[PDB]
Amino acid sequence: VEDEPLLRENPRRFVVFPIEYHDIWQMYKKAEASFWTAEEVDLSKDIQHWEALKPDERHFISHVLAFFAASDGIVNENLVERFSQEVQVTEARCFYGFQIAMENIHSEMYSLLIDTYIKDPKEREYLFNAIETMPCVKKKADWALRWIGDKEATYGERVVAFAAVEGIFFSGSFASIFWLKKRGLMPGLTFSNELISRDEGLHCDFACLMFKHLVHKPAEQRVREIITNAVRIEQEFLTEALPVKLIGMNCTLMKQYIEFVADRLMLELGFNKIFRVENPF
Amino acid sequence: VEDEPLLRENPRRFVVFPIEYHDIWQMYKKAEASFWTAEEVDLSKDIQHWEALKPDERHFISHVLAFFAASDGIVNENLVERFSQEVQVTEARCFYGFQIAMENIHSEMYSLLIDTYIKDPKEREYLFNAIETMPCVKKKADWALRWIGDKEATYGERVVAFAAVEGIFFSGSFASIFWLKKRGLMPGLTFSNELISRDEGLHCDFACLMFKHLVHKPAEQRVREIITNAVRIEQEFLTEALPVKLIGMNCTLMKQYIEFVADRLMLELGFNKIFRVENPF
Repeated sequence: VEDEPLLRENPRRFVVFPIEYHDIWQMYKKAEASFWTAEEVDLSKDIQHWEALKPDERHFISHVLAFFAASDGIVNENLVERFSQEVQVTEARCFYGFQIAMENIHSEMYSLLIDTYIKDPKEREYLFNAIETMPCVKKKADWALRWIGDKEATYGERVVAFAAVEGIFFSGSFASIFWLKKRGLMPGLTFSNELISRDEGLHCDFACLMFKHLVHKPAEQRVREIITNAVRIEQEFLTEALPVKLIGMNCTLMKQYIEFVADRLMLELGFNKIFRVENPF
Repeated sequence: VEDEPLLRENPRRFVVFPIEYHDIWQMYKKAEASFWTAEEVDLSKDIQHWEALKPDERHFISHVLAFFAASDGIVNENLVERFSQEVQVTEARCFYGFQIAMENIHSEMYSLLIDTYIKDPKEREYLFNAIETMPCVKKKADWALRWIGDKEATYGERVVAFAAVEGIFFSGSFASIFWLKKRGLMPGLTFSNELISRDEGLHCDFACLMFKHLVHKPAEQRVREIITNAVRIEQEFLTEALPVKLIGMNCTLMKQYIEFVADRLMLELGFNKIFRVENPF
C-alpha cells in the first residue's frame, strides 16, 4: 500500500493546487459540469402516464424502481466508509466528493418517482424496503453490500466490483427505461434516467481510471470473474425475476446487451473483451 | 449510542423517502440551492489589485489564504472519516454529502486565489504547505486535526468542536476580508468570501442542529470550554501572529467580534451567551 501513489500517505492531501493528476482532475470537472437537482425533473405530467400503463408494465417499472431506491445509497455508503477514505489523492477525493453528492440526488429522484406513482402506502413501504422484502433486488444489493464489508479484498478488486455495480447492475434497467422512451412513455422516468446515466457513465469511467492508477491490482482472470458474476446476476434479474417481456422486450437481446456493457468495461479497464457481442439495440 | 436516533443502526438508511426529519431536510435543501463553482468567480481583474496593495496588506491576505488553503480539506477529511460515517440518518448524510462537495469547491477557490496572486513558486509552495511551515496556521490546523483523531471524545463534543472550527476559526479572516470589501479592494477575494461564508453559516447551523438531535451530549461547561478555547486561539491568531492592524483594523474590535460570533454559536446550540458583547462592526 505504501508503493501505491493513490493509497499511500499524502501530506499535501488537504490542498488542491498544484494539481498532480490532470486526468483525474478533468474527470471531476466533467462531473461538476453535469450537476443537476431532482427539482429540475418535471413529474407533473406523469401520474396520468402511470395510469395509462398496462398492469404488467407497471409491475415491471415499480420493481425496477424498488432496486434503484436503495442502490445509490449503497454506493454512497461504500464511498464514504471506504473509497473516499482510502484514496489519499486530492483530485480523486474531489471526484468522490461530487459522486457522493450526486448519488444522493439520484437517491432522492428515485424516491420522488415512487412517491409520484404509488399512492398506496402499503405498496410504497413494500418497494422502499425491497432489499428486505423483494428477493429479486435482495440478491443484487447483498452482492454490493458484501464488497463493502469485505475486509480482505483489495481496493483494486473492490473498485472493479463497484464499477460492475454502477455499470452492469444499472445497464439492464437503463436499457429497459430507454426502451420506454422509444415507445414514448413515462417522460419523467425517461428524463431522469438520461441524467442519471450520464452520471453513471462517469462513475464507471472514473472507477476504471482509479484502476489504471493502481500498481498492484487483481489479475485479468480475477477481473473477468467479478465482471462475469455481475453479468449473470443482472441477466437472471431481467429474464427471470423481472422479465423485460413484461414491457415488450426480447429477453435474449437484453442478455446480450448486458454482456456488451460488460465488454465495454473490460476495455475501459485495459483488458480484452469477454463476450465479443455487438450492442443489440 | 443505541439510544441515539442520529447514531443508532438504521436499515432504511439507504432510501430517502419517507422523510423522517424535515428540519434536517430543509437544511440540506438550503445548501443544495446555494451551489456554486469556483469558475463562477471572475479573477481576471485581480492581479492588478494585488499589485496596488501595500506590502503589509499583501503579507496579511497571503497569510489568511495560507490558512484557508488546507482548512476546508481538514474539515472534509473529518466529514468523510467520521461524521458522514457515524450518522445513520439519511437526511443528515445528504447534508454532509453536499457539505463535502462544497468544501472541496472552497478548497479549489482558495488555491486559485493564491495561484492568481503569487507567481513566485517559492512563496506558493511556502503558503500551500503552511500547516508545515507557518506556525501561525500550524496551531489552528493541529487543533482541528486533533478532534479527528480523538477516539475518546464523543460525537457531541466533536460536532461542537467543528462548529467552532467552521465558525470561530473562519470568523476573524471573514471579517478582515469583509473589511477590504468595505474599502473597495480585491473584488475576487471579497466575492468568493461572500459565497463561502454563506456556506459556512449553513455548516455551522447544521452542526448545532445535529447537536440538538443528540440525546447524551456534553454539559454546558464543557461546551463553553471548547468554544472559549477556539476563541482565544483565533484572537491570538489575528492580534499576534497576524495583526489585523496590517490592513488598518483595530485589534481590540476584532477580538470582540470573535466573542460575538462565539456568543451566536452558544445561542444556536441552545445555551446562554458567554461574553455578552455586541458586534463591533
